[PDB]
Parts: sequence; C-alpha cells; structure tokens
Amino acid sequence: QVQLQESGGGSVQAGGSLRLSCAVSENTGRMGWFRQAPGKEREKVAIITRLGGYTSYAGPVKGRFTISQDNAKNTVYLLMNSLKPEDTAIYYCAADSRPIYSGTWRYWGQGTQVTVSSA
Ligand SMILES: [Cl-]
Ligand SMILES: [Cl-]
Ligand SMILES: [Cl-]
Ligand SMILES: [Mg+2]
Repeated sequence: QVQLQESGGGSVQAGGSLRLSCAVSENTGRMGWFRQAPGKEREKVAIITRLGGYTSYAGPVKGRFTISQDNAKNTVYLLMNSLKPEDTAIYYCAADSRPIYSGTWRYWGQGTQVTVSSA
C-alpha cells in the first residue's frame, strides 16, 4: 500500500497564500491535489507525473496555484497564491500508478481544511 499525508492547512485572509505539502510513502507514477467544498463534488485542483514534465490544473486556479514535486523526498506541494473565499474546502492529496488521465485514484490522504475569509 501507499500512504499519504497532507500538511499546511488552515485559515487565511483573502488575497493571502498557503503552501500545502503531501508526503507520499513510496514512489508512485502520478500525484494530485483535490478539493471538496461543502456539499460538493470533490474536484481536481492540480495533477503531476512523477517522471514527465506533465501538470494539469483546474481552470479556476490556473495561474494562481502551482503544483510541484520534490522527488528525493517523495513530496508534492501545492503553492496557493491570491486566495479567494471560493477556495475554501477540504484539500486532499492522492497518488497511484494508474494512467495519468484516469478518473479514479487508488490511494488518498486524510484531507486538511483550508478556509479563506474576507475579514
Ligand atoms: Cl498572495
Ligand atoms: Cl496503482
Ligand atoms: Cl475516495
Ligand atoms: Mg476546468
């Protein structure tokens, strides 16, 4: 099995930044970040291959968030800039060695809450 562990969640002022990280227990072919707003379908945020140069982003975070990886540490990061209230959600990482475009991901982290507020 593969285990995953997210870190770096919390609450921040709108317009601020966060950086989520995800420890993956062993080498996998792909890794991704997902988010699930209240009552809503879980959605792709950003995905990455371990070896290629491939990344893909959800439209609404394109150009604000960046996915990156540290291969030596088996860690995947989600740098989140210019945060908006609509970025509020539980953020999860996932990984496996299924083909890059596959809709189902075999191994999931625990999630962490992200709350963005204007106040
Ligand atoms: Cl920022
Ligand atoms: Cl797999
Ligand atoms: Cl699941
Ligand atoms: Mg999209």
